[PDB]
Amino acid sequence: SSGSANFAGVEYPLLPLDQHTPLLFQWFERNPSRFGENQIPIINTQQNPYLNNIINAAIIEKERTIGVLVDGNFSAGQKKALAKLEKQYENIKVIYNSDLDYSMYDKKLSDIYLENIAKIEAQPANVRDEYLLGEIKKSLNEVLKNNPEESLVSSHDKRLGHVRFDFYRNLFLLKGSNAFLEAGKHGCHHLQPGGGCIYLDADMLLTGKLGTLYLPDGIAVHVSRKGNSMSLENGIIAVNRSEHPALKKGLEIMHSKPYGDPYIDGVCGGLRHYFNCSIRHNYEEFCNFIEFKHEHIFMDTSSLTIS
Repeated sequence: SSGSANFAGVEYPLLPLDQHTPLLFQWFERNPSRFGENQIPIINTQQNPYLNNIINAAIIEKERTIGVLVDGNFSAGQKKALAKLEKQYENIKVIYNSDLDYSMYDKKLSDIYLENIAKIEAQPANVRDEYLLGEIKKSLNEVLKNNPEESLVSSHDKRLGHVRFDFYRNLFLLKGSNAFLEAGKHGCHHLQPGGGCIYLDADMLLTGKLGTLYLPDGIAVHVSRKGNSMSLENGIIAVNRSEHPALKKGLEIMHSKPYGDPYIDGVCGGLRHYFNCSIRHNYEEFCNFIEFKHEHIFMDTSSLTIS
């Protein structure tokens, strides 16, 4: 009726993401002291003009709510600078990650390990992952000895680098438009409960309005191409509704896999299971089917050099 896309002998209707589906940027700062005590604690050099890229997207998309999910040990003056950024740009909403309740998506590590110890033991010995079974029992022992209430959220709260960003990115997108309402952001134009969200990496420059997008079952992700290879990525994630069952599938993998990675399993694994991009299927065909394509999204150029 409004479009249709085919992958692995299954039809997926192209579902619309209206022009008021909010945009999401994410800045988790590990050293806020590198910025001045009265500066917006987002990197903004000429190598990484991330704050400028976020503003330019907010300037282009006037009517659309622009979300910025932040985290870190910011000084009081840095939070006022962020508070003033929300004042200069009416559509910019700064959401602190600590203000959101993710407990409904959480699971105890001891629960995951026990399930897998039972699951692997039921497999005959000639097929059991013997190395993994010992590792899980080892992981369970350390949880019971050091932090028996450790959960996916608490364990990921302690990690460093991208794995903790990627973790909360998937969870925010499951909240979707509700996250802005939960965070108490007033006046978000046409923001509806149950609505979707469009995450964009901060090193990408939006040069024109996205308009209305039409994505298979209302989801699409970035597909990066390096050399002669392509790969599913989380640099762009667009969903047309909250709790999108594909992202929910990625979380379900996190709840059943012993050492689930928020990127490999929460995004790539969830997408491949959801659309049946099996090991025997054409990964290249899936990439073209699921790829977020838009003329007005521009890749970072500062990356580049001779060759």
